[PDB]
Amino acid sequence: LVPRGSHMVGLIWAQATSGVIGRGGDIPWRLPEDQAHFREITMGHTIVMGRRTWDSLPAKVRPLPGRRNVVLSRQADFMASGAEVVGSLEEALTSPETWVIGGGQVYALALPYATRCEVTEVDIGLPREAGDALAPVLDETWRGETGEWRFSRSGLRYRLYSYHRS
Ligand SMILES: NC(=O)c1ccc[n+]([C@@H]2O[C@H](COP(=O)([O-])OP(=O)(O)OC[C@H]3O[C@@H](n4cnc5c(N)ncnc54)[C@H](OP(=O)(O)O)[C@@H]3O)[C@@H](O)[C@H]2O)c1
Ligand SMILES: CCc1nc(N)nc(N)c1OCCCOc1ccccc1CC[C@H](O)CO
Ligand SMILES: [Cl-]
Ligand SMILES: [Cl-]
Ligand SMILES: [Cl-]
Repeated sequence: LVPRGSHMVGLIWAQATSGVIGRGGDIPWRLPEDQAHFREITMGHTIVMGRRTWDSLPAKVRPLPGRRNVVLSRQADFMASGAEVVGSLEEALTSPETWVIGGGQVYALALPYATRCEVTEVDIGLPREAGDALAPVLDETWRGETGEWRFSRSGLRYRLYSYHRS
C-alpha cells in the first residue's frame, strides 16, 4: 500500500510515566504484553540499537530473530555475533523500513529522521534518577492516537501510543 523506494524510520520504546526507559543497564519492569507488541511492530524489518542496548539483551536471545540487527558503536572491533556494526546512522537507515529500538542516546540521534513513534506507557512510579536513560520528548510536529489503559497479567497497567508525522 506504500509505493516502493521510500525509507521509513520509526522509533519504538516503552517508558514509565516519568519518561524513564532504562536503569542499571536494564528495563526496570517486565511486561510480556509489551514484548509481544514490540515483536509485532518490528518483525521483518531492520532494527537499529545502541551498543549498550545490544549488551542489555541476554546472549541466548540475540540477534533478535526475523529482523536485520544493526548495532551502533564507536568501537570498530565491537563483537556483535549475528549483527552488523556501524559507526554512524548514515548507512544504518537504508532499508525500506527501519525501527530504532533504543536506547536513550540512539533515539536522540535518529529522531530527526523519524516519521513514526510507537510508545508504550507503563503506569509505574519511577521518578527520574541520576544516570537513567530517558525517552525523547516529542515536539508539536507529531500527531497520533492514544490507546486505552489495559492491565497486564502482573497487574501493572499500560497503554499504547502511535505517533506519525510527514
Ligand atoms: N524501555 C525501552 O524501550 C528501552 C529500549 C532500549 C533500551 N533500553 C534501556 O536503555 C538503556 C541503554 O540506553 P543508553 O542511552 O544508555 O545507550 P544506547 O543508546 O543503547 O547505546 C549507546 C552507545 O551507542 C554508541 N553511540 C552513541 N552515540 C553514538 C554516535 N553518535 N556514533 C557512534 N556510536 C554512538 C555508543 O557505543 P560505544 O560505547 O560502544 O561506542 C554508546 O555507548 C538500558 O538500560 C536499556 O535496557 C530501554
Ligand atoms: C520489549 C522491550 C521494548 N519494548 C518496546 N516497546 N520498545 C523497545 N524498544 C523495547 O526494547 C527492545 C530492546 C530491549 O529488549 C528487551 C529487554 C527486556 C526484556 C525483553 C526485551 C525484548 C527482547 C526480545 O523480546 C527477546 O529476545
Ligand atoms: Cl522480540
Ligand atoms: Cl537518555
Ligand atoms: Cl525532530
